Amino acid sequence: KNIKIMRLVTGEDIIGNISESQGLITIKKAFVIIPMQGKPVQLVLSPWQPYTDDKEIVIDDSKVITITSPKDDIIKSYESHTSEII
Amino acid sequence: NIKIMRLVTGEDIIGNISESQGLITIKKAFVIIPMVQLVLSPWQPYTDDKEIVIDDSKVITITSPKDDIIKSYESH
Amino acid sequence: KNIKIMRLVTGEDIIGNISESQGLITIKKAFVIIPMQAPVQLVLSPWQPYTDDKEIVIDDSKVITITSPKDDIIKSYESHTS
Amino acid sequence: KNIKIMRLVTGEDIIGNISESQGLITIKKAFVIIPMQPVQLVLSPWQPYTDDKEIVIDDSKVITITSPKDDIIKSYESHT
Amino acid sequence: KNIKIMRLVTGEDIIGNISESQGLITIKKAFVIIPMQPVQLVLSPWQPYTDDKEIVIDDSKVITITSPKDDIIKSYESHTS
Repeated sequence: KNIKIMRLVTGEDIIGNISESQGLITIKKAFVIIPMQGKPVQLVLSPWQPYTDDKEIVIDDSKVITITSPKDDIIKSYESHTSEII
Repeated sequence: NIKIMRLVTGEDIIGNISESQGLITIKKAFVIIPMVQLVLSPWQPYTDDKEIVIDDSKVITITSPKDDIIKSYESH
Repeated sequence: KNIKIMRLVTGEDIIGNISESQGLITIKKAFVIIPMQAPVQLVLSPWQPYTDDKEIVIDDSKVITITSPKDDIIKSYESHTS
Repeated sequence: KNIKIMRLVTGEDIIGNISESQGLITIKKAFVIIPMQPVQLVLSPWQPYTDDKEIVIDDSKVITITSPKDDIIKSYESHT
Repeated sequence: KNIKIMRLVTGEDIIGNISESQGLITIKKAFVIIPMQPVQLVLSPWQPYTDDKEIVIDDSKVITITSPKDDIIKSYESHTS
């Protein structure tokens, strides 16, 4: 698994299993990181493209501002959001 | 070929798509407004044009819709 | 005289006399289409109010769609530039 | 000296002394035009976080470059 | 130390240690400048969801790169240790 966080050009933060072939990024199990509360901030993962059943999503790398590896806290929740556990 | 395009402007559009050259031609295009009930409304209400062309650089993702979305789109 | 509607990348809808030479669009008598309600009515207002320029040039990369307007919209546009 | 108004791709309207060398625009004395509600325009410094005299933007980040109405040049001139 | 302020294409203003190799900008210790309310500024970490020390952005996503006023560097420096 290559789990990374993409800041999109639309402003959102996406988290998923990423592979970069050609000039395209293929994303599996993609979630948007929605923060919220002036008290502590709880991060919420929700499915990025709720209007589709597609397993893989392709975006051109031009539509991504940064690709970044998540804090351990965030990978654990992502993992428990997508798979079966220890 | 009914697909859902997330535009660079943030919107989600649904329509009959064909990709020739580096352009996408869209027939019968609707914007998906959520509020959950999803509502389809005509994308470009200011025009009678049957086909609309966008450069693919202005689309973030092209994705195939869930069955209930297709049914509603069809019924429109 | 070619009147079309351009959806800009900034979100706005512009209407004007359009000519496409090189990879640039030249626009004459350009108006923004502002809609509103409280029957949804459309209002045309000058696109670039800070200038007297008769022609404005935009790279076509900043336009999402170029589309021919409904008859009602042309009539109002025609009446607005008179 | 060449005072023009640039609509940026971020939405803003900037006014400044513009020179176009290479595919880059260099701006001196740059102000953002903020309107508010007979509409009143206010010029405020574009980049308040810097003392730089010249600022460079790639022309792909500019939607239009346009010459200002006389009333706007006068105010700009008096702002400097 | 090359501390600069980048206005991104998404609207934000970032401050950090910048190096430009290839057509990419590498940023170390990056903070967003949030203003509020006298002009009043807060520096907060730009990418809070990551531990990465370096962040790479294509220069096409940056509108302007600009050197900060002295008081902004001093805060940035005191915010970085």
